[PDB]
Amino acid sequence: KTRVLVVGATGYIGKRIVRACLAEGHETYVLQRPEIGLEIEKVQLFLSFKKLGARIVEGSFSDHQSLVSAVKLVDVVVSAMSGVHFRSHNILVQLKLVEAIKEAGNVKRFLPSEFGMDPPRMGHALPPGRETFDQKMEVRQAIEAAGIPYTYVVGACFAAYFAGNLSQMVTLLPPKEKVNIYGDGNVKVVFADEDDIAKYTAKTLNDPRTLNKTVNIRPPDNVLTQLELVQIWEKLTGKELEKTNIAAQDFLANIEQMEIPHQAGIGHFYHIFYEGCLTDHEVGEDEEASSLYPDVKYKRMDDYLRMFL
Amino acid sequence: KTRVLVVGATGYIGKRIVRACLAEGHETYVLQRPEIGLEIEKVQLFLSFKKLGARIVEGSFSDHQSLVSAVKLVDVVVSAMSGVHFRSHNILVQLKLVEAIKEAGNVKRFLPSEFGMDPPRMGHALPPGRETFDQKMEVRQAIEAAGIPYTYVVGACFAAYFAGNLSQMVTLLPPKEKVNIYGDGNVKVVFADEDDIAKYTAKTLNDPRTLNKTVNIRPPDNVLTQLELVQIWEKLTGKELEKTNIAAQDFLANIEQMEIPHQAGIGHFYHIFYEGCLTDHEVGEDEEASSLYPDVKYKRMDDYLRMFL
Ligand SMILES: NC(=O)C1=CN([C@@H]2O[C@H](COP(=O)(O)OP(=O)(O)OC[C@H]3O[C@@H](n4cnc5c(N)ncnc54)[C@H](OP(=O)(O)O)[C@@H]3O)[C@@H](O)[C@H]2O)C=CC1
Ligand SMILES: NC(=O)C1=CN([C@@H]2O[C@H](COP(=O)(O)OP(=O)(O)OC[C@H]3O[C@@H](n4cnc5c(N)ncnc54)[C@H](OP(=O)(O)O)[C@@H]3O)[C@@H](O)[C@H]2O)C=CC1
Ligand SMILES: COc1cc(C[C@@H](CO)[C@H](CO)Cc2ccc(O)c(OC)c2)ccc1O
Ligand SMILES: COc1cc(C[C@@H](CO)[C@H](CO)Cc2ccc(O)c(OC)c2)ccc1O
Repeated sequence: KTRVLVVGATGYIGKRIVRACLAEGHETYVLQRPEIGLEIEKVQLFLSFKKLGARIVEGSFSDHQSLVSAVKLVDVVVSAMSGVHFRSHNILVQLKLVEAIKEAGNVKRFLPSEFGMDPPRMGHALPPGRETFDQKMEVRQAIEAAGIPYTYVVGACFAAYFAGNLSQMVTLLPPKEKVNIYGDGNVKVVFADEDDIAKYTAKTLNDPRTLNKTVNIRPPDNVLTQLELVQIWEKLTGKELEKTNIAAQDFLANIEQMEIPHQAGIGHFYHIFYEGCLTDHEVGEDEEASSLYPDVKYKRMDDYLRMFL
Repeated sequence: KTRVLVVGATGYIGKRIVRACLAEGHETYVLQRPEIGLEIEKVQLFLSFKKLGARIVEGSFSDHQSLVSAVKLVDVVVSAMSGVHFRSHNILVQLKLVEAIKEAGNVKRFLPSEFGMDPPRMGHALPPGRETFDQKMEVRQAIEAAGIPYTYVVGACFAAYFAGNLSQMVTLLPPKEKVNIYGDGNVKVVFADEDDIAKYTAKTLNDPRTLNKTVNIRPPDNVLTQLELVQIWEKLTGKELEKTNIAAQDFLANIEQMEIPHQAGIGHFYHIFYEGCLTDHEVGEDEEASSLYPDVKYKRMDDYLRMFL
């Protein structure tokens, strides 16, 4: 039975990872930091984790030995550290965790906070959005310099942020009458339900086939253009939306005058929806999660959109 | 089937009330405001309410006619509007809801955001903590000046904020070694698990016995002094905490130099734990929730504190 520590256990994807590790059968440990003692929602999330069988490990990123003590308890460490300018962007805090893992010596595998665009492919990304990928690469460099075995989980847009809203970044809900189509809307994007991402993560973290590999989440039925996604919604509702196409030059106009977190998100969106960075390269079945774990009946985007009806 | 609209449905007590209403069998509507369309945890709470059978109603407090249209759908309105300086004290925003209910004309009963100390009894409370009770009284005055039938739910500390921390304000968890005892710690306080508060609310909102009444949540086994609460924890852990008694004047010293939210919390804590405002008066069985609704097997504080072990 694999012992797993989740760092970032109350995060958006982190809490789903915790639940998936428990459902998968791992002996699941969660890092409870003292710094969140007055955040009721985080405190009660940890209580709900206990009720499911998780074990609470106290530790703080400002207490190096507490980190060393925590990772000594487990076989596998999964980090779900924050990495969005709109929420918080603390990817480099994981360097402290890498050091602790190096000192401890017992960790068979480390999964850093990846779960998105594939950082080594983003060398030409727009600033400031490119900071996300630069920092994740710095964490990759530290892992590999330390000889820590790893799995990098990448490649799919979170469904809540990109599918549930028909990729309109101004809201998280489907639009009522009008929709913006980015470019011709014929660039393929990868969408995945975050619960499937979590389940794939829990299955891969002790899979010999993905040791020291990048694992892509590219479920075939969820590789869709934005227009195909919109058309699903039109069919489910029986109502055509009024579409306005946004050319690339207009999408990026006056970016320098927007707030940093919005510039970052605009830049990421551009790489995904105008440059097709999630589909602009092939990946083999031995490095794709839905082929690797075919017992995961992943949620397709029509069933995902059905929850908004 | 009573039709209920919950306003403040993603709130701390509000989400619990939505679930208690659904479990009770009410036809449960929830106000989804457009202003929270970019708050992922709220959006997904609404998705979770839909899955349980709640009906989504769209409206905004800046759109008076949307409020009128929303309350026209239901028999009963429950408001769980925020009311804590540390988390956004917006009690008076409810006046716009009262005005919409007045215009709509069909609402059989309104429960405003009470759920705490009994505001008419707090006329001598310390500033700025008295603002909570002053603003709730203004809402009561507007309800009654509009002729809207009402039920006011009062009288119990939320267990997460006052029991699970042994009433230490700096945290939401029991202390490891030391505990402050406020005064002699022999002043009776009322504690209630918030799921129970939500269940009593769901049961009372269509109870002819509580039309135009104040309903007290005062479960007899949960009327405890702070020392009794601490002794419950000591019995569960097997170990005694080192106790330091804090005299009233030392608790209040230099209150004027604290940030305003902390000043409010100190003042509220003072009335409860030093003046005994939740237990310094008696209430009848026909106005107390545990007698009115004996089938609610309310959680006692030993069972509550066990989830922290
Ligand atoms: N479309 C996609 O593919 C998406 C990809 N992502 C990526 O997923 C990963 C996780 O992102 P997300 O779920 O939104 O993260 P969150 O913003 O939910 O934060 C995750 C956790 O990071 C911890 N955290 C934040 N700051 C600190 C700090 N200074 N010190 C210690 N811990 C801290 C907290 O852990 P704790 O629980 O202990 O409090 C927090 O819960 C990132 O790499 C992100 O880039 C995210 C959104 C979209
Ligand atoms: N020990 C006790 O007895 C306690 C008593 N209370 C009392 O409980 C009641 C609810 O408190 P609590 O659950 O902490 O509230 P929250 O802080 O969780 O907020 C509740 C809801 O208020 C809505 N809200 C906040 N600001 C606005 C605004 N400008 N306009 C419209 N809606 C707004 C939101 O509704 P939405 O869901 O639509 O976004 C929010 O979810 C209060 O009266 C409080 O005093 C609370 C703490 C302890
Ligand atoms: C696919 O890979 C990634 C994707 C992301 C998405 C981030 C980008 O900043 C944010 C949300 O956190 C998306 C977002 C931005 C603005 C919006 O108005 C918006 O509306 C819902 C959604 C981050 C990291 C990744 O590796
Ligand atoms: C019993 O009646 C009420 C009680 C309350 C509790 C409020 C008071 O501000 C807050 C939480 O929201 C309590 C709190 C304050 C500071 C803290 O450090 C703290 O540690 C957990 C807890 C509000 C309204 C009421 O009518």
